Amino acid sequence: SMNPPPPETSNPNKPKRQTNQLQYLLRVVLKTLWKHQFAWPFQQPVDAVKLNLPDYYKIIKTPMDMGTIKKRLENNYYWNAQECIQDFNTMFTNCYIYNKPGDDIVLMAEALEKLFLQKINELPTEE
Ligand SMILES: O=C1CCCN1c1cccc(NS(=O)(=O)c2cccc(F)c2)c1
Repeated sequence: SMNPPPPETSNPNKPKRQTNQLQYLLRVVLKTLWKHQFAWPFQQPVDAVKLNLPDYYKIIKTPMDMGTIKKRLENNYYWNAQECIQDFNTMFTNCYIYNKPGDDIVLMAEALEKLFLQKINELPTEE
C-alpha cells in the first residue's frame, strides 16, 4: 500500500544525448499527449495511497508516467529514441495490465495511445 520512490530522472554517469528524434519526442509527442483532455491521470506517478490502490505496486513492477517522461526529456536523460518510446509503451501497458477492459482509465489510455502511435509513425530519420 505504500508508494515507491519515483523512477529516476537524473543520473550523471548514465550516457545521454540529444538527438533530433528525442527533440521530436518532446516537442511533438509528449506535448501532444500532455495537453489532451485525458492526460491528467498520467501526468504523475500513480499515488497508490491517495487513489486507494494498495495492490498497485505489488502488480506493477515497472511503473512509468508522463511526468517522469517529461522530466527525462527536459533533463536530456535518454541515449536514444527507443528508450523514451519504451517508457511510453510501459505506461500504456501497465494501465492495461492493472485495469480491466472498458474501464474509464483504459479508454483514456487508448485515446492517448492512438495519438502516440500516429505521432511515432511520423518519427523523423536520425540526424
Ligand atoms: O492505472 C492507472 C494509471 C494512471 C492512473 N491509474 C489508475 C487506475 C485505477 C484507478 C485510478 N484512480 S483515479 O482517481 O486517477 C481514476 C479513477 C477513475 C477513472 C480515471 F480516469 C482515473 C487510477
